[PDB]
Amino acid sequence: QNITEEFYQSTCSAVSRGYFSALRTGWYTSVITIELSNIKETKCNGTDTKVKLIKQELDKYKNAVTELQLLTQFLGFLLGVGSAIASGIAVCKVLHLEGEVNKIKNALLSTNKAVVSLSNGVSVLTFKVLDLKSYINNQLLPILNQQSCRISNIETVIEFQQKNSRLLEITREFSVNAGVTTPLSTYMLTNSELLSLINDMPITNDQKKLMSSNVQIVRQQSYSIMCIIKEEVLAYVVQLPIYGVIDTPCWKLHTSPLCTTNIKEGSNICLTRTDRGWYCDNAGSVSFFPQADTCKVQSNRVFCDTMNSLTLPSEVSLCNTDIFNSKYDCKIMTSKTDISSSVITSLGAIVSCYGKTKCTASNKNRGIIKTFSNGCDYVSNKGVDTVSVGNTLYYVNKLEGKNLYVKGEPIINYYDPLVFPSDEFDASISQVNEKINQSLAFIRRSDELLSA
Amino acid sequence: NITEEFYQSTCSAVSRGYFSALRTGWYTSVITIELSNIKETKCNGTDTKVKLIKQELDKYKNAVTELQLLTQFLGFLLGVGSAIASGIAVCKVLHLEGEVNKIKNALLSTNKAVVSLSNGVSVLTFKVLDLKSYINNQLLPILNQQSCRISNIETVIEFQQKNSRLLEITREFSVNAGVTTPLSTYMLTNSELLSLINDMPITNDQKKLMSSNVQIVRQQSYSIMCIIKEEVLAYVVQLPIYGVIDTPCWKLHTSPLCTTNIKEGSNICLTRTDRGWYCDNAGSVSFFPQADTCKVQSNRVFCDTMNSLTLPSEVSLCNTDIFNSKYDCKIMTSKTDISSSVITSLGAIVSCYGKTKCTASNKNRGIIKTFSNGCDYVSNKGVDTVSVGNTLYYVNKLEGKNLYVKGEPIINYYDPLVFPSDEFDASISQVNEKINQSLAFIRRSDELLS
Amino acid sequence: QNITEEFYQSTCSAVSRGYFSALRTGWYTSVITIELSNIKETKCNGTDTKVKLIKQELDKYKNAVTELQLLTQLGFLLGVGSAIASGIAVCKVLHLEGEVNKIKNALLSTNKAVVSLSNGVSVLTFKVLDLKSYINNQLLPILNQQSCRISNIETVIEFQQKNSRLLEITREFSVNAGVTTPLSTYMLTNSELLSLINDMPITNDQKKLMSSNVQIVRQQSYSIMCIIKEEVLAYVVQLPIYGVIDTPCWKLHTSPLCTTNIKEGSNICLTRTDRGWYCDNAGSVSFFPQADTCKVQSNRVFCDTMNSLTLPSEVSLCNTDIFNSKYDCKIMTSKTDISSSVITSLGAIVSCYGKTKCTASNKNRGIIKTFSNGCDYVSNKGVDTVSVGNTLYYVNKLEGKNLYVKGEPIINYYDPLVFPSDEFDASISQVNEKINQSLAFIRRSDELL
Repeated sequence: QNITEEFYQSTCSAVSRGYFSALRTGWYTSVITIELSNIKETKCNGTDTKVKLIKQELDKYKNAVTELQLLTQFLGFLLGVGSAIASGIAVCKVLHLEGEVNKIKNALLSTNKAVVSLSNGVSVLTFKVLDLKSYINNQLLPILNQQSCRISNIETVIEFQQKNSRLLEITREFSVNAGVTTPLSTYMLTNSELLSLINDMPITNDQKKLMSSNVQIVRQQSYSIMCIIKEEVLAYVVQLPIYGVIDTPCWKLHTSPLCTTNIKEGSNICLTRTDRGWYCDNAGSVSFFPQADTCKVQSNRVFCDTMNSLTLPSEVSLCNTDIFNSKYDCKIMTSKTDISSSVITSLGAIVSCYGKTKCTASNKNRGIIKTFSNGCDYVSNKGVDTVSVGNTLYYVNKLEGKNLYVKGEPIINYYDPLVFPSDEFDASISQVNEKINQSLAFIRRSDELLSA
Repeated sequence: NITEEFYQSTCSAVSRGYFSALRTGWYTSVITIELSNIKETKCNGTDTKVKLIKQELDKYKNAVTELQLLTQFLGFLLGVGSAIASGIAVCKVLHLEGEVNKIKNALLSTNKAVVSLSNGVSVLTFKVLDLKSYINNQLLPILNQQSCRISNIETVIEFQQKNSRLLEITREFSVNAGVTTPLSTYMLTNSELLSLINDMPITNDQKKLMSSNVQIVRQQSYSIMCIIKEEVLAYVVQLPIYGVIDTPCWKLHTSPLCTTNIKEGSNICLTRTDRGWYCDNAGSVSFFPQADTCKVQSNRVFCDTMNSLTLPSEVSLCNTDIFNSKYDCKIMTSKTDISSSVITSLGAIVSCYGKTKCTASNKNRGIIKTFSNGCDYVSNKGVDTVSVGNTLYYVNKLEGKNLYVKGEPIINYYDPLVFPSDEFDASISQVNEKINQSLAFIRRSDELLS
Repeated sequence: QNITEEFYQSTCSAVSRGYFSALRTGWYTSVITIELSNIKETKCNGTDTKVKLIKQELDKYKNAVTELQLLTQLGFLLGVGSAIASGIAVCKVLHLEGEVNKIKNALLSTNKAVVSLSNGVSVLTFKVLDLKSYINNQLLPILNQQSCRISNIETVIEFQQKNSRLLEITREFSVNAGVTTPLSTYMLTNSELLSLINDMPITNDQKKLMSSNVQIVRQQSYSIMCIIKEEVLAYVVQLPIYGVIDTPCWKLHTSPLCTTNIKEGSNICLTRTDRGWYCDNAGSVSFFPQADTCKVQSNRVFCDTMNSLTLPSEVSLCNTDIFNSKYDCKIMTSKTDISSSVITSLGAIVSCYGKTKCTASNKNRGIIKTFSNGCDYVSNKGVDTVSVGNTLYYVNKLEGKNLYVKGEPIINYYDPLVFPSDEFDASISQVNEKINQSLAFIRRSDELL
């Protein structure tokens, strides 16, 4: 669908509107199990190319079992810290409780899908993915038993190593990630299992369809937690996201440093909005995600994690149209560092050009089409493919969409130098103002002293 | 058995009772694979079997050449290190003339040897795969007999299985610039690691700890590719050495502490910047600021001293007395009245300000606590979930004793309009003197009035 | 490989000179294709041991194919980029109706072709694996003739290897949301990469660099999966282009500098904030503040210009004259009197303060020098290890020329009580005006009494 971007020359910022939300508000926990069989010994005394292949494969299996038993014994800093897998670990604590795994085992004996009531009070979906027990006991061992371990068919060796392959890779991922893997691999959960788990979760059909349409993102926001291998069953807990907020209006704010352009080399003053990031409407409030890469965009849907969010009033949006509005204190940073740089937006690029820096926008068939004068400016991605700032060449996003240039006098011109508080990092419109008011009284007080 | 303490005065939490396992040094070991380089594949007869062994042979012949090509808050004060300077030094010695022969000849009869390098250093060496003796005496003879027509498909399957470990090791190096971390199981199997652990020059206390938590050891290890020369492939495994064990370790969590005034803009905030891990070590405290630099297993904290500063034991007074005259407690200031929550080991700190809705809930009963404006704390026993605005936080489910220590929030001791509200790495005494310097200009400017 | 390091005691900073540049200035995009054949359904019955392996192998192929159709729908002052804006632009062209057909028709006769896309870009296209003609004319006839009884095991093993690369590429794309980095060997083999290196519009000197350090190339590349339609699978590979090579490049290490006075809590600190890599580029200096954004091989520094700022050449004066009147050297101020050490390319910087024990030791001799309070530096020649408090730092063992440049510590030139001690990204000139404004208020107030 159409995406609309607005550029504000007054504040040297850009807002990309039209995106839709898909916020991860919670976690759903599922128990994934594989059935194992304890092999005491292979009494295979006859050795040949086939026996050594099946035996070494068996050694890899018994070694994987042993390995797991050992395993089982701007802004952004203002966000709140969480425990990503605190939910899954809680399930581990119950599965570690006496006789709890057996309850799961009895439910998964006849079918591969069951809801089990855990001892605490929680009903959880349980899933038997691989049945290695019944394979090793009644498909492999009889062939071995019948011909006294001289296996006539090479096919058994090829197939057996394939059935064991999934187990060895699951072990590797857990063994290299300290029992916690992310994203959820295809070895962790096959697509057929994942889609079926999506289909069986207690959520709306709108949510089921969303997760099934973007199974790739679901995988990336999930965890796999190794849990327990006891009583002929190994089980790990998969922790899937649940998206409670879908299809709410959402927009992205891009900002770039705004500096004065004076003839004197070192006497310039800068101002930068620090409220950059994604903003989604939610239940009368606004979820603000300061960290840039906390969200992944697919078409028009933004898949985000609320864990990296702040909850702000709806009045936050006024900072885009009126940064000095009297209802929300817009967050800004100050500097005297007039360094040229560029900000690539969704439908264009912001260019803050200062000093003698070379700033250029180019078309692939046309070359340079615009040379930026000093100040903060903006260009649409329509006729433009490339942007050049200094020695850094930026490629622009090539997404068709509506652009809007909002004229205005740069806010940095509204402050008188020499009285500018030039070392504020997480300040605001009013916060800088009062520090100015404190500096102007200190100047009156020093001049009132020169008077005598 | 971990005890947590919450200080309402400073809106912080301290979890006491953890034990240490600090990586104080590095041990370097040389892991080798003996290879034989195939001169040429002259298979002239074409068949589905010949094409299978030839491509399998080519993949091996490619890995050797491929690897051979490869062979030619706070925190800002933390000193910078060189993680693999130890491994790089060991690599550099193996490159010396006639040095590989010393390595090769020692591992010719056994798979474990201590080799004295020309400089002076004895290193543990390990021959894991002997592909040379496989290729020369079992595979190459089979191939030559019928001009590459293998009657038993088992041979190609055995070769591809025998060849698998080499190719997988190559692939990790091929995507990670010759330096892998954590240490994969293809680099060093669990069986080899415990055996290499058992042979390291450490206490039995150190061996048992590492052997019981080989998973964490893997995450703090490096694999450094070095050389393929004279039909021998070798890479250096750099394992951590835990010189400091079982000393006390505690965690300090911090969250912004602001006033809760009815007036929209007149609130002031204060936050302790000393968040992180604290372990006693040699009479001092080892401080690790960033959360993800340490990994916890049960009651032990595995950390790397390279990401630490060394602080006096008096740092602990900031938890019990932020105004103590023996250590200058580190603080940041703001006027940013933002609500947020920090999940502790045994609970959650909740900073609730403005019109934000802050709630603590249980899974079986729903909402159980409604937070009033200010910084407060709830234990994880009867509480399962914590919600701050649009953010749903799950709490840790670890049983343990908690302690709510009443005290007046420190932010109330300050009068606004005179509060310096832009300090990032300042301290109680730094803020005090900055007010004292502003009040001296306040006293003296009115005193000069006549 | 001759590297010279200079340590400046006045400013507690170190410059490692002699390194050369290799800046990623542009992007090259190539489209790699695999020809597929979609089976309506394998209508073979799944029971016997021979059928179950080939039939299951066929299902793993058909599921990976189906999966792809589902999927196919300092430092803070830096500027933000779009890393794959170039690659996404190319992929977007392939989604237009009937656009893929131009690709297919060109790669019918050769495995390498330059195709005219309908929109605007000419891209190299590459058919690596041909699964179509194998499935259509070698496997399925063998399978169909004997009613899924594959009597000869050799055919199925060849298939699973021929099928392997697709599943591995599919598996990687399935874990990285269609965008992978670094570029794996399943994405692009060395044989393919070196041949693709040879066709890029660069000089032979640039070509030779990329082929000699193919490992770094992989780490600065992306693979973008985007389309599987009309019996063709294609993804865009985005390789770096190093337009600026062999320019002088140097690394600046800095460590906090505090006074060493007897009073425990009364101390003042100062730190140069302009740490990072500096390479000459187009008469200016390309500055990389982030340390791990560059990878070092011998004397070549592979960096990405996208995370860099462009600075005037006068930046180098901050190493030689921190008070120079031509460039405003960046510094931070504090009262956080904490001891620490900085490992350089050819040695170690040690900021030793308070009652901390600071020591540099040799492996064969033990402790050789005990550091007094202040910021100091020792060469990697006679020194093997350095210890500060409970933190053990290993020094790099690279031979190279070192230079201890004596000078009075800059922190001593300032009188406390007028020192602005909470500046995070301030400068020489910024501190001076704040001192003069506070000292003029002290001059005029005391001159009145």
